[PDB]
Amino acid sequence: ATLKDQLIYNLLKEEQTPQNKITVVGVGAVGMACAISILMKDLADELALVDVIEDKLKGEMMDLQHGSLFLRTPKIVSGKDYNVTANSKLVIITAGARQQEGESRLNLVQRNVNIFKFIIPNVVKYSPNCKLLIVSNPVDILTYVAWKISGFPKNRVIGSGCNLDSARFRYLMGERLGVHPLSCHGWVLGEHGDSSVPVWSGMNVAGVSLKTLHPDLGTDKDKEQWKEVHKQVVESAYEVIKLKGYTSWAIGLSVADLAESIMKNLRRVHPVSTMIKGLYGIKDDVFLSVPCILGQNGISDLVKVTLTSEEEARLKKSADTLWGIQKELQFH
Amino acid sequence: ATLKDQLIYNLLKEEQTPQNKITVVGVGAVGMACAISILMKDLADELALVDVIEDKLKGEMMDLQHGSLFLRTPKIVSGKDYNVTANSKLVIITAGARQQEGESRLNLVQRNVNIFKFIIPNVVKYSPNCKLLIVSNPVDILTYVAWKISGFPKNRVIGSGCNLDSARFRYLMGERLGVHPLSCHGWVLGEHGDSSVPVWSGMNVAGVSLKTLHPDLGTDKDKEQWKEVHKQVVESAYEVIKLKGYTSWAIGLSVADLAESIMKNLRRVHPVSTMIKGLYGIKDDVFLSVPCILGQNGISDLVKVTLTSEEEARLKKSADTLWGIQKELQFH
Amino acid sequence: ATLKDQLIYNLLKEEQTPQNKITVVGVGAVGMACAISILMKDLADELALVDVIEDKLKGEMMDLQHGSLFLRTPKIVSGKDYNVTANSKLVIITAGARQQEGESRLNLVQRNVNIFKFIIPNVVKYSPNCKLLIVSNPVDILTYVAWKISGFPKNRVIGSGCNLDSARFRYLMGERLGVHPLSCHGWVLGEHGDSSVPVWSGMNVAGVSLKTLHPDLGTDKDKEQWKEVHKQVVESAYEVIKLKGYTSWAIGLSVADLAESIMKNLRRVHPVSTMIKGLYGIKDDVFLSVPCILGQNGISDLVKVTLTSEEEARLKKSADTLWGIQKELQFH
Amino acid sequence: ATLKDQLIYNLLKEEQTPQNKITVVGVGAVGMACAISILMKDLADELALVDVIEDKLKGEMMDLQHGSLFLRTPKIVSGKDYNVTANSKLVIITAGARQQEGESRLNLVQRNVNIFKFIIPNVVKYSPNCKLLIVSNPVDILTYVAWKISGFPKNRVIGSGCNLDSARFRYLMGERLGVHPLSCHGWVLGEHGDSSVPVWSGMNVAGVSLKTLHPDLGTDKDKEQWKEVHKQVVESAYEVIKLKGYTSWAIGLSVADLAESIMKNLRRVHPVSTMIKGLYGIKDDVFLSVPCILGQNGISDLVKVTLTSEEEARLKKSADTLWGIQKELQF
Ligand SMILES: COc1ncc(-c2ccc3c(Nc4cccc(C(=O)O)c4)c(C(N)=O)cnc3c2)c(OC)n1
Ligand SMILES: COc1ncc(-c2ccc3c(Nc4cccc(C(=O)O)c4)c(C(N)=O)cnc3c2)c(OC)n1
Ligand SMILES: COc1ncc(-c2ccc3c(Nc4cccc(C(=O)O)c4)c(C(N)=O)cnc3c2)c(OC)n1
Ligand SMILES: COc1ncc(-c2ccc3c(Nc4cccc(C(=O)O)c4)c(C(N)=O)cnc3c2)c(OC)n1
Repeated sequence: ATLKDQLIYNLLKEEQTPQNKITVVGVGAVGMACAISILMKDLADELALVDVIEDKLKGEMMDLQHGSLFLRTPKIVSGKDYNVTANSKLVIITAGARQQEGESRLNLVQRNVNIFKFIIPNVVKYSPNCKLLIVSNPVDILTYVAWKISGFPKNRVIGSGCNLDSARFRYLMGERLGVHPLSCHGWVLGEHGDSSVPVWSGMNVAGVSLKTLHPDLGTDKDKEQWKEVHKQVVESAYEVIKLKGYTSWAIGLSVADLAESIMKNLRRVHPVSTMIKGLYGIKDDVFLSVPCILGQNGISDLVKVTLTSEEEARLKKSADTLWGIQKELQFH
Repeated sequence: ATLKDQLIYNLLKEEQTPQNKITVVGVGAVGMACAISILMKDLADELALVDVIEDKLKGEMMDLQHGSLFLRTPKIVSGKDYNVTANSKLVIITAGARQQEGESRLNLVQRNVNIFKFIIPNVVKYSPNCKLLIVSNPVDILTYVAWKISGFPKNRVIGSGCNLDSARFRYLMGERLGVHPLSCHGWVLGEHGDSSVPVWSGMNVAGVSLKTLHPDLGTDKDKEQWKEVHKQVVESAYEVIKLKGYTSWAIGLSVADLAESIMKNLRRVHPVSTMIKGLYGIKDDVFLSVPCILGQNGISDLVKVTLTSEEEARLKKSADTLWGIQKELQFH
Repeated sequence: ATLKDQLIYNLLKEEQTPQNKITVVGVGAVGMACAISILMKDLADELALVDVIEDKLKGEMMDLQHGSLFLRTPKIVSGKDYNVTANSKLVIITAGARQQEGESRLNLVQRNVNIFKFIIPNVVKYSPNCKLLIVSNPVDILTYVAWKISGFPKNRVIGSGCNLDSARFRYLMGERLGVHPLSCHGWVLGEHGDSSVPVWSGMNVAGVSLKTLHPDLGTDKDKEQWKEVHKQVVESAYEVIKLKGYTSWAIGLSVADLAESIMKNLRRVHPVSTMIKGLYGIKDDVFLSVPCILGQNGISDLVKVTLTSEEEARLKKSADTLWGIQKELQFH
Repeated sequence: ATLKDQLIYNLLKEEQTPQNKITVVGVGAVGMACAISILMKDLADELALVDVIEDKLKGEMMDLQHGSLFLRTPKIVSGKDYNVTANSKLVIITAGARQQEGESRLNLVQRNVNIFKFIIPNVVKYSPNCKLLIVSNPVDILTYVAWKISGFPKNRVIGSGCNLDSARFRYLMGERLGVHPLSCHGWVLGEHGDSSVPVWSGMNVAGVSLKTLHPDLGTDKDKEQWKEVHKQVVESAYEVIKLKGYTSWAIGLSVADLAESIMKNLRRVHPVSTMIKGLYGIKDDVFLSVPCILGQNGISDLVKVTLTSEEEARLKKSADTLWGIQKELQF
């Protein structure tokens, strides 16, 4: 008569699979910052952690487990073996190759490709109907990589993309205006990183367009040098890395948000990295960031935004550049 | 006018004084875990980070800010100068002195004293009605230190104590019983240490005593070896640290729980560390963990747990030890 | 092409399968009070109302729908037809028979059987895998009813039972002690209503038995008349009804909590009305509240509270009372 | 030795002003949806219910109290005396006259006035530093009336105005588009009710104007009749009423949100009835809804919307109309 029995009468052995599970691949700073942000936005009923640093993984699982009482996520798990990811709704990939000192962009991508050849097939093996959210950098390329390898349909392979840059862009637009980032509205689209496109037209507060009111906005003659708000957005990760080593907190929150729209099927619009062949006179299997309706099927629809002849040509080059790398990868 | 000004008539510029501010001191893992935890329970309208490493500090401020859009906490600030702490409701001290290979228990506490000699009277100079939460270890003794230096009354100086220690005890209880830890109950009391006292008299589910059910519970002849659960409670920071380098996430979640009860005036009972001279035959100015009613003036009352002679001795000895260390500190 | 198709390019034909759908039968005060508290606890990706009063139902639906902007539950639907309930995980029944002055108690019960005859098989026709939460009164009979009619296994039919009663009990207990109900513990078990049993043994704060401490607790010699804390609990429903005409808000929150546990698979222990034929020397086919663990599978296990042969006697006499009514009900 | 004595050692007390206290005047369906909606978004530490029906008041208070276990708002107090409202950071008024079959516009607001000379003075008497949120009934005037009687700075007297109207417009915009309301943007401003102006120019998703993408949007010669959405916005409260009796749920969540902005100092922008003596022609003391930044100081700044001469001149007339009533009042 063990105590667990004396105390509790079981009605029902049954039960196998969980309902709203989320896997986070790789437990870096970014990894865990996603993990804590997801825990505390009560988005999953089971959370799986995967990496290859066996002892680190186990530590992060334990540390989180011990705060269980203060959370409404009842089962947390880890393992170097992907069987623990089984039946995930959403699977977030933060894992990748750490940059070497001399290393070409291609090599870094390729070594990411060779990693993704182990991870992505294992993810889809165990969670064949999952949506894949790629956070790893360079994200617009690695999203492609994980698309190619998974063979998931485009709607189920989503890049963190510019969801964070747009978040920074609004934070900073807010600082200037004395307004909360929620009420400040602006979009950074295209290649995540150095050559992203800050869409000045679609900036506004309460619906009164900044570009209309200030025609010179987003340009060199711009008395108010609003083009420097873009630059802060691009310089951001770097000046934060230079300051503290990495980014983590905002990326975690940014991803948490994305998972929320996916997990609760909210059909909100975020700018994420997605397969924009055909759109904007781009002809290659290339992922770029564009305002997308996220929900339980991942990206169900995407918003055709009006870019200038100018802003269009940016995305073109971003994608020529991208394909220029993408076509030298080795999958077989 | 500017763009700001043709879009936004100003009705009145006004000196805001912050209404529900929370300062966090030290931005190590425990530092930031407490801040990310607090940020996401929306417990404050202004967070202030303070440390001595300006570059690190400032990175963390920005990386927090950069997901301001995802948060309902509109002002985040950081500085090395304690004026950024102005008007805090609750100040949380994670900061301290870093142990030195062969350093002595007491010498370590004295460097802690010196640091608190700077940190504390600055904190009180700029938020003289604040509550102090001491998270920094050795907790029970450093809570005494900040009380003695702050000149605050015993109710506004609070140690993070065994609040976490008990949360672990309940996680573990939970995983053994198959019940959420919200619904498994148990109290780890006394020195947040190896000496921590697992009160078996109290362990219940749904108010059914585990002791009256299986009276070997917590004893050497206990075939279910329930004592191990406590051992595991005691050795967790060690096992986690060994596995991941530090601990953070549980302690952060735990502190935010206290922050909730304090900031939200809840009057829940948590096991924190407070002055308990008088109780359980304790005679000296010592601090230990005892179930406390927490609310907006910190500790208003504290629950009188009944203890077996052995348990009472444990606590007394705990206090004997701690007075032992406290009595060779040097303040002035 | 229309404006919509201009703006938004779609990718996927929305299957539109709903994941965490909840339905509310009856849009009473209680029905909406559940609906609104569920919407505010982000527990569903689709809510469905169903009642016979059509002009009313549509109105409630349209109003909830209008606050859509401040909720994260993207699809709220209503209908005379139970076809809208389809794919519900949880179906919460508030519907029932409005009492008639002079009617026997048996008839009222019977009229309720007679509308569950229409409701329940309509609910299981469209959502064969759902969990039934019965809130309707008398709740322990109508659970037996829904259970018999549904033919669902016992674990997927749950009475609202004495969940609320214990929340009142805890509330009141806290009043006296000066503690939040969260930290005051005590369990009210058996038949929801005049015969419900306060289990004094299990009353505690922090792990300390009030019953041990004050062994008179809840007899009549009790200088503190703690027995009144029960009577206030039973007469609370009546007392509110006399003052505003019904209760809605507390029962609302109480049901949102049951839902949370079920929908999030928390396995927290709630005192809900389940089948207890087998325990407490009951050999009928009766539903009474007992502390149950609540999961995605409904009631998975249940706690075996130790009762004084007195407490047992009431429970047994409740079950006769109840069966003697139940055995007279017409069903086919 | 009481049980308390044996269980709880008691430390010395210090005093205790409540720290984030919200009071709701009027426990009608609107009042109470405001009450529960605030309780669930954990915006207060004290909630005060006040009205004149006193049996009802105490019943609603007990009922909320019994759910205390499921909330983190540890004091709910009610009463017919306005001392229960003391130290309210935010006080939300729903009380007011109820129009009768016979009544005209001008008599109903003169009564609202008289009821307000009882309530408003009493609210300030015990919480002189509150922000009045007027939900009342006929808002853009009663907000004026609270402002005049309280004697408070224009910023601390805020009408719900078209806050709710905009959320209804966003829901509907939402509908046609296949997009959550959070990600749909559009604004209804001015006289809450029949005269509310849907700023077609400002309608968008992801910053792409609809007026620019489909130039007959919201005009009469519109193929997919988008004007109907804004008809529907004025229709809805006056249509649900038809269907259910009153409106509650949406108004509650609307107010709650304004409460969140106020109580946490979000400086989020909200279309609220504020005193726009200075814009659009309006050289008159009137409140109308325009987008405003709600901080902890009430309405701290506002947004100057560019408007079609059609839109300007509707507000202009909204404001003429309102001053035409307001001038005939007396205090
Ligand atoms: C033969 O099967 C097998 N098993 C494991 C791996 C493998 C390689 C790298 C991995 C990986 N990254 C990693 C591992 C080692 C070095 C580096 C680096 O920075 O170069 C990066 C991660 C992660 N968290 O980023 C996670 N899992 C990995 C897994 C692998 O190769 C990709 N192949
Ligand atoms: C009176 O002037 C003055 N000014 C600053 C400090 C001081 C020293 C150490 C501090 C401190 N820790 C710290 C700093 C430097 C060294 C060490 C260590 O133990 O090696 C520890 C922290 C923290 N995050 O732990 C935070 N603030 C500090 C502040 C100080 O220390 C007594 N005194
Ligand atoms: C077989 O066809 C059919 N169709 C509809 C009903 C029926 C009866 C009562 C219902 C019902 N109860 C109800 C409705 C109207 C009046 C009464 C009453 O007791 O006066 C009770 C409710 C509810 N919200 O309580 C909701 N749906 C109902 C539906 C019904 O009941 C036998 N049968
Ligand atoms: C001078 O003493 C005094 N005492 C009480 C009131 C008074 C009047 C109207 C009130 C008031 N309105 C009200 C009360 C009764 C009837 C009506 C109506 O128009 O039918 C309107 C409300 C509310 N819930 O709307 C709440 N409190 C009130 C309180 C009052 O105002 C005239 N004056």
